[PDB]
Amino acid sequence: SGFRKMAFPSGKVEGCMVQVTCGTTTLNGLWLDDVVYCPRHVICTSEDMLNPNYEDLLIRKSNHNFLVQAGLVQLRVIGHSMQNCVLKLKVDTANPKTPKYKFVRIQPGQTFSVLACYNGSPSGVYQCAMRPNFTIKGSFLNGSCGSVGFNIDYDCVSFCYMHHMELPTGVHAGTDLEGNFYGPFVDRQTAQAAGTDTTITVNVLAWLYAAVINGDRWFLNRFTTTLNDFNLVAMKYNYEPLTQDHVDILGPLSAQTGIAVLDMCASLKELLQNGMNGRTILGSALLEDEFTPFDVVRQCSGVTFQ
Amino acid sequence: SGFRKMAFPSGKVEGCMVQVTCGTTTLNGLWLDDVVYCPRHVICTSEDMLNPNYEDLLIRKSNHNFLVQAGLVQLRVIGHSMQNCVLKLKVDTANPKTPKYKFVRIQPGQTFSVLACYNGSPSGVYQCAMRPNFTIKGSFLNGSCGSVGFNIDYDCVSFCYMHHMELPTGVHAGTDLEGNFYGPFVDRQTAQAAGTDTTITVNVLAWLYAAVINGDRWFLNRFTTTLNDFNLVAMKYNYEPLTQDHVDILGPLSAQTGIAVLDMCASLKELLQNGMNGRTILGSALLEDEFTPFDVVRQCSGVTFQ
Ligand SMILES: CC(C)(C)C(=O)[C@H](Oc1ccc(Cl)cc1)n1ccnc1
Ligand SMILES: CC(C)(C)C(=O)[C@H](Oc1ccc(Cl)cc1)n1ccnc1
Repeated sequence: SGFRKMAFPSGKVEGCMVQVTCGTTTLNGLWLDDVVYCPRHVICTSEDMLNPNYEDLLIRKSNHNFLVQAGLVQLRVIGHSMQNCVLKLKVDTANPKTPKYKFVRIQPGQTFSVLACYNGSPSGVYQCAMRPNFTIKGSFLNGSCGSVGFNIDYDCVSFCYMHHMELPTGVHAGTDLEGNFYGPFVDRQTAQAAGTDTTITVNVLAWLYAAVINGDRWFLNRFTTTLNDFNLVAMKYNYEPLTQDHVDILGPLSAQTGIAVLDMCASLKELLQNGMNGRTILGSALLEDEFTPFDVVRQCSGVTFQ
Repeated sequence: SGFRKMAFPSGKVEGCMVQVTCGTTTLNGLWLDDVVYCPRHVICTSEDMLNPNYEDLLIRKSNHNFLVQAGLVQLRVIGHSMQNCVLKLKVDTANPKTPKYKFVRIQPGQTFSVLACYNGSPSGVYQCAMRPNFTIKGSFLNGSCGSVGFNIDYDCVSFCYMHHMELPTGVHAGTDLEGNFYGPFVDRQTAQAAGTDTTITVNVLAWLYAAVINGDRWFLNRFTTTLNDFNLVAMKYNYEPLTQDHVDILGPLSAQTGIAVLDMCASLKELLQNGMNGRTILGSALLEDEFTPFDVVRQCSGVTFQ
């Protein structure tokens, strides 16, 4: 019993972290097979970041300008290229610790673990979600760029995020491993602001199921609702509209607990309209939205990984 | 910027997890050098757990009754002994992945990371604290016993917890790596209940400093207090008494922010008496107490680990 914000074990990703230095800038890279992936802004000065022309800046860089270090051992760079907002640095040695892996582009609402690193060295691991506004709420200091987010299924690491930017409001933006930003963000220091931080309704419902499984049931009520009635309340509270697809995804948790999805929606509706009245659910005083249905099933059943 | 509940990278501990089976019971063990540590209740049936005589049950077990498996490879058990509530299974092969390590017995209020495992395989990592009542609030299912808690300083893993028991109220009890339970708990299925779950005041204050560092400052007020006046309020709210030692430990965070410790105490006092008024601090609607002062400094400065 018990339900915690849980990250994937980080060891398979730790073995892939390197330090990348270009001129005066040091950040992290991800070493998989014979390629190191890192943010293209490694080539910028702080001055450059206001209005960088990456293609032009890159002309002045050769393979030997990209210093790649794995622990205390230097890697030899034999080629480099820009793909969208990442650089791919070809090295002469395949990472002997390369796990089975895939590159995935996730949808808003999906969760993942972040291995925060500095100077190629892991500092901590924590769980995030891709927000509906395409930011993430991370913990990233200067030097953390190039840290990655990932999910694991058994023995395969699916990398879904590389960290690039902090907005002036303290939230975070980044790319998939093909170098395409999530949402509308760019690797320039400009006036870009995040849109509404909508609550991920299907995840809140999953977490309410987790609460019931783990003994917290005070919020269950005598009511039901419909998708359309619930969504009229979801809209008022800046919740994502709940779809039939979301209902179907909650099916297994509905079956395990015997609580119909629309009944749980009615419990959530009452929580939104009435608040918590100073009570808690799974040690939280707000409605948690960074557990997916699959996260809840995984943690409540004990799924492990090679 | 940003502040997250962050666990240590788990790779060094992943390399130490094995599966231990004795008769019909399977749980996790920790393999360091040529010794595997695991809970002594591996030798019990579910029936035995009501009133086990461990010394007597152990008589019926030989080295070959302890099946130890590291991934898909079996380890040879050449000796075994009971030390308090753990078994030490001597194996004929030193773990080649043994990190630098220490065994530490932590104080209530100190935090640590847990690598939850099943069948010797890591499932997730999360952050915990030793509560003032000597429980921890974890996420542990059947088969998770033998999962460990730990801290890392650079390249050395300090193991501080091994999981043994779930109380009927859903909180968790366990031992240090010498096999001594934290608090008054025992490895028997009996009526043992946890005492008051007191809030770790020094950790709440550390987290309020983290909030200020990261931009959340609405709760700063015009007031100050004294230790004795604050503690009269701490007592009413089931907070641990704040000592001069705690004040001294907060010194660095006080210096970084320029907010005197007793001023932050006065802010906390107002939060306790008035509540949050529906506001949040670092994405929380309650006062978080599972970050230590050292955790806050570490995460706010970017300390990494070999
Ligand atoms: C943007 C998205 C995810 C909808 C997309 O178009 C996706 O392409 C990828 C992009 C980045 C990676 Cl890392 C992986 C796939 N896709 C291709 C074919 N069907 C879907
Ligand atoms: C119980 C405690 C922590 C106060 C204690 O007595 C401690 O002993 C240990 C016990 C378990 C481990 Cl894992 C490590 C040390 N100690 C010895 C000498 N001074 C302090």
